[PDB]
Amino acid sequence: LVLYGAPYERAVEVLEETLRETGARYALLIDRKGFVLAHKEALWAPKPPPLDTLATLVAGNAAATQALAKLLGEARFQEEVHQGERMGLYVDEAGEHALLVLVFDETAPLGKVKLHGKRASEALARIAEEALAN
Amino acid sequence: VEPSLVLYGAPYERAVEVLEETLRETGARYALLIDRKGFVLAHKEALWAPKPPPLDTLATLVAGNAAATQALAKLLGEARFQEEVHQGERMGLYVDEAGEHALLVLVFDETAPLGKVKLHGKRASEALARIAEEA
Amino acid sequence: LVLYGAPYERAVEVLEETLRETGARYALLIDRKGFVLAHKEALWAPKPPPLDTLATLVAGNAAATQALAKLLGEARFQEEVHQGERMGLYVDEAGEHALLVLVFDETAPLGKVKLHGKRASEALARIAEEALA
Amino acid sequence: LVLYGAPYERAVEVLEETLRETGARYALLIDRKGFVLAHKEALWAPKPPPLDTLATLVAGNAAATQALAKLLGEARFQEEVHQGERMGLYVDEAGEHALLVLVFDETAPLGKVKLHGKRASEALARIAEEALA
Ligand SMILES: [Mg+2]
Repeated sequence: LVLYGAPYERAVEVLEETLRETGARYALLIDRKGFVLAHKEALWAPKPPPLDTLATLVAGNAAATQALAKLLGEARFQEEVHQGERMGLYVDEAGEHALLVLVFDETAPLGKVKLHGKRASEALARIAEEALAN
Repeated sequence: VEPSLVLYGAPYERAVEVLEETLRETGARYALLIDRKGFVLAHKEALWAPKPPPLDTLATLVAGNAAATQALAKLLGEARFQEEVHQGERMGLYVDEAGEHALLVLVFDETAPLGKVKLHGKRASEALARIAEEA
Repeated sequence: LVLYGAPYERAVEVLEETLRETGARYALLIDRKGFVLAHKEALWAPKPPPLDTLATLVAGNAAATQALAKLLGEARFQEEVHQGERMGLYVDEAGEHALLVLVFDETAPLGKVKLHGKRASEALARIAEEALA
Repeated sequence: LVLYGAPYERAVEVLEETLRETGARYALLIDRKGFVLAHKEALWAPKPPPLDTLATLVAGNAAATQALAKLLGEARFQEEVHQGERMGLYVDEAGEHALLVLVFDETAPLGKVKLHGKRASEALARIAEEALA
């Protein structure tokens, strides 16, 4: 899938809104292979690390954690949170073929990241679905 | 190859007590302390829970994951991720660093409130970090 | 860590010579988070796949294989070779913070890739440590 | 797949012979899921690391390197060699559903490890096929 035109504009709007609601630094919608479909960064945040690099590693992780998921009786993990000392990463499925990625620091309440991140992933899943079908 | 740590005597008992208490406080199914190499140092299961999946395999996979996510961590300016949560439709996994050479692992289902898992899971990892060192 | 001026030139020169002596297609010096410090491609070789993506994947692999390394009594693997039907990949540690990557096909003698690759990594390791000093 | 009866005995013989020919420490036939189908250790070698753990990590690696393989135009890497300061790991596809694993040290010439490792992988592939059939 490749987002362009109206669907792309709609996806970017959701990402922009998600950053405002969550307090996150960077938001991306990527396919499960690591291709960046859309991305937005908070004006207040510093330049992000290379986004294509981030996307590729997130996709790699999505494939890698399936062994753990299957051992627990799940096909795969739909939501994952990775927290460091200063930076955090939130990844949630945006439909069966895409992933919403949020990179955040201490100023983004985790509860808000998850609440609005989950809602954004559903909105993006719908946009991706329609872009794919007609 | 040997673990970065092995529990016996008092240290083991203190660790097991933390694991048992954590299961009660969180509602989780299984609790383990493993070294970053994948060896299980101590493990406890909730009395109500069914037989767990192979714990050695679980520990190995968690250890493999801990190594693998370091590329992402470095990209974000971190040495590594200290806390990680993986959520499926029903089953979830909570992993937190217990000192520099061990990891606390909690496997839970829908009957374990996530807020409780993280709250008591964090307390457990710190307690185990202290035990691991003195051990 | 980023290479500039002379240090960068010396790095590129080493990569160029390594391609010549090994017959490999692409040579890169990357860090553990997938950043490309320097790269060179053989003139005869086709356009390479996205180099930043290649570096990213190699970095991801470098992190992941440490679990296996430790089980075998090693902190990590210093040298790795991945071989497909036609394409191959050689990765060698260039110090503690960099990796030398050589992508090759059937026209590159593996013996030479490993022999000169190892030596090139040592040279690049010095250029790097001297670039941050 | 689960090896038993004659097929299992034949597989074990291949592993034992491979150890004799290579001087490797441990030899294993595992499925791509990480399950150990058969394994043998050199009598002169020290206790091996937990083999089930090793297999699980080798299988994980096999899945992880496919992205790199595909970027280079390969479906996956058929052969891989990881070398540390002293210990080495050789993994080769034994058919479409299994992997031959050899753990060796500086005393086992890599050339012979690869030659007999490849021979063994082909033999084990045929045995696994029959067993399943
Ligand atoms: Mg020379």
